[PDB]
Amino acid sequence: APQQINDIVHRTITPLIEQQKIPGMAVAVIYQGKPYYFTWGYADIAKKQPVTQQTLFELGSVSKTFTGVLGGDAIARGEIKLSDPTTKYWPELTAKQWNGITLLHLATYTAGGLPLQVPDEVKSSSDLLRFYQNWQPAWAPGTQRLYANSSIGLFGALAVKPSGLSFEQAMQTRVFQPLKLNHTWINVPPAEEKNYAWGYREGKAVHVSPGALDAEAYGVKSTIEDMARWVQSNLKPLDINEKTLQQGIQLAQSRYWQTGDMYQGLGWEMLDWPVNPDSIINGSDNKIALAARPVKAITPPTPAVRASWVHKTGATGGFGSYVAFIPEKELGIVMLANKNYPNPARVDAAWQILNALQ
Ligand SMILES: O=C(O)c1cccs1
Ligand SMILES: O=C(O)c1cccs1
Ligand SMILES: O=C(O)c1cccs1
Ligand SMILES: O=C(O)c1cccs1
Ligand SMILES: O=C(O)c1cccs1
Ligand SMILES: O=C(O)c1cccs1
Repeated sequence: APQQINDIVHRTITPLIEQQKIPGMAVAVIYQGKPYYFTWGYADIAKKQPVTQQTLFELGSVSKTFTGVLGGDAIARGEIKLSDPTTKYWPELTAKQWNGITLLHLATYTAGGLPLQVPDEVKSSSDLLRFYQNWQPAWAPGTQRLYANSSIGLFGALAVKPSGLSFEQAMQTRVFQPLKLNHTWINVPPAEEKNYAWGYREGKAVHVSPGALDAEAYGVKSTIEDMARWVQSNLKPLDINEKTLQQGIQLAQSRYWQTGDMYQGLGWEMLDWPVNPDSIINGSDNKIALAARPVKAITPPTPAVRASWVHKTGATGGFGSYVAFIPEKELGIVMLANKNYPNPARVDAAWQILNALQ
């Protein structure tokens, strides 16, 4: 690799791993259409398996970027519209609070205060109807952003209905296959368990538990190589041969709402480049708190802006993830770790790395 990339990465991540006590980590720097990969430590501490470029990490909420792009692809295929009422795709959702609630609202956490998690007690389709029917919004739709797996989760399940496919089958055939993401899974197959890192929470090996709408919200597992290939796809969507996917990518990085310096996409979140990293490390958008934030409608949404810092953070109980990229500079980073560690620390490291290379 270029020494500059070697040097800044090792100098940023090595202290990070020490301070946060991360068992294993994988990083990709994507620069001018080329990836550069770094690994540290252990996928499996007990079996002394090292992190490699084929190690699978749980992405957590970075999964939502796939969901965003899959939904944007369904839009480009003419199957759904973000302006459509939720009840168009789920007519059994007859409770009156759902009047005015669109697929845009679900996709961007603006439905009016959908809760962070689908409850664990929700298992069947009947349970899921019951849960959504019985939810009472705090706010009118399109007024406040509150981050929620139950919001974008439902968006993901409804977006694929007209296709005829299960979410998993739609994602595989429409996003993973076309982009050649061959080591990216919603369900890790027995053949790949050898590559699947354990997460560590309080020093215990853990994997993400099954739950309603897990695939759509936090359930994707991937390797650093496939994740770099994902960053490259989102950095240069016009290089993509499949027209509805290329368009779906652009729809996912479009700006639908503003709060402070952040713009809400479909899965992806954006700031204007150059960025002052204080809001995303120290201030209102550092993700420490679950934050109800009034939003300004971007009417109509701004098409994907090249001069953006585009990012998404994710966690499961055992894992911490981060992806950020600047299409203008043809520059991106993926950071995958098998311990959940504070988001500000993730963003601080990413910023130091990309600010130095840009
Ligand atoms: O105005 C409305 O639709 C609402 C106010 C509070 C919950 S929904
Ligand atoms: O796998 C590949 O060719 C690439 C991943 C990121 C940029 S190019
Ligand atoms: O985007 C947000 O507000 C959050 C992501 C994770 C916790 S809060
Ligand atoms: O800049 C503005 O007017 C607003 C940001 C968030 C709600 S309104
Ligand atoms: O090339 C472009 O216009 C873009 C790449 C990513 C968002 S817009
Ligand atoms: O089991 C886990 O780690 C999680 C379940 C839902 C979000 S993370």
